[PDB]
Order: sequence, then C-alpha cells, then structure tokens
Amino acid sequence: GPMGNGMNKILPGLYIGNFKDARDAEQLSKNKVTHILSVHDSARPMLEGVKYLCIPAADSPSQNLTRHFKESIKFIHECRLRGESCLVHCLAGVSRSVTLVIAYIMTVTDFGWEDALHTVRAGRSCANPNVGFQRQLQEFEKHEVHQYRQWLKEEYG
Ligand code: VO4
Repeated sequence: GPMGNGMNKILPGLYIGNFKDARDAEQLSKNKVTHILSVHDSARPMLEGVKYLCIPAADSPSQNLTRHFKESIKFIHECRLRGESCLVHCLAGVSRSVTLVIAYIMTVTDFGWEDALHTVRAGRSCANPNVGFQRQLQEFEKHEVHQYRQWLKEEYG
C-alpha cells in the first residue's frame, strides 16, 4: 500500500517506515530500534529510550534535503557501527525518508541513486522520492557522492 505494510529492513540495522510504525512499540522492539531519524513537518522526539535526529522538511520538490545528507549519514552510520538499528521515517515512508536512505546507501556502496533506489524498493516497494528529491539525488551522484565516500573512509576507516 501507499504507506507500506510496517517498517521494512533495507540493510542490516536500517529500516524505513511510516509515522505509525515509528511509535509502534512492538515493531521497535522486534527490530531492536534504538535510533530514529524523523524527517517531516513537525518532527520531534516522541518516545523515551530512543535517540532522535529530527529534520523539519516538507515533501515538496521545493524542499531542500541535500543540506541534511551529511548529518543523516553520520547519524545512521554511527548507529549501525555499534550494531544498533536505525529507523528513518516520514509520514508515509515513501519520499522524504527514502531520499535520506538513498543518500546513505550511495555513500556506503559504489551505487548511483537509481541502484540505491532499487535497493530500497526491494525492501519497501512503495519507495518513490518526489521529483525534486530525484533531481537532488542526481546532482549528488554527479558532483558530491565521491566526496562523501572519501569523507566516510577518512572518518570511520
Ligand atoms: O511522508 V513522505 O510523503 O515524505 O513519504
């Protein structure tokens, strides 16, 4: 469906879901989620015992998300390196959250944005960044993802 079927594993320790999944204590415990990246209009820490990164962003092609790629990647990566699980979510888990996860995948692999989106869709079929976000991912692939990959190597080995 258009808001998924529950939070979905994309990579070990990295999940995408909708806003309901993000407060579902059963899903959070089953998937051992200790970090939540909430990227939506009124994003704020909700549940105790979880570490949050909140990004106020609209699901509009006018919304810039590139400014937030580096902080999102750091947050996801530091959680995954300590063996913990991170959930990235927006309202529906289709566009804003997916775009941040694509940028992460692109940085930890040699994938362009389309192969990263394929990876997301294998776990979460509804994934579909809006056209403004697709444009931003294409510019990231052409001019910046190589800088982010080098940064990741120098920072984390
Ligand atoms: O709540 V999202 O529309 O960016 O899938």
